Amino acid sequence: ALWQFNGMIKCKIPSSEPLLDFNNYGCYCGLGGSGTPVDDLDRCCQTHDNCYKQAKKLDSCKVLVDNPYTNNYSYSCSNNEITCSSENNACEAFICNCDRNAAICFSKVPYNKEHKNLDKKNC
Ligand SMILES: [Ca+2]
Repeated sequence: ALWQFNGMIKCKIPSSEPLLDFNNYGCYCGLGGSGTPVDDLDRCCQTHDNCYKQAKKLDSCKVLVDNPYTNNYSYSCSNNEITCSSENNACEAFICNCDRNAAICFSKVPYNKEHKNLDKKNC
């Protein structure tokens, strides 16, 4: 869910306030996501969005009637490293990995402030 994802970003980028810094960036970071990503950070978000669509196709998630946005997987942060819990079931594990990969991606790419709060007409 959102509370764990925001926690993961903070684990990798301890200087960030993710809800302020990563929401509404580019074409993908934020509600929706369409068009060509404007930069590598936006591609991180595009991959993440595609990860959630994929999770929705997993038999495990469908039979659990899961929502990736509300998924209650467990994770831990120590020394700025994220671990997804071994106790997670197949679907929760898939969502945790989507979130983990994105948080790492975010931490490895430049941030172009000119792409924050883009007009969607550029997407
Ligand atoms: Ca999105």
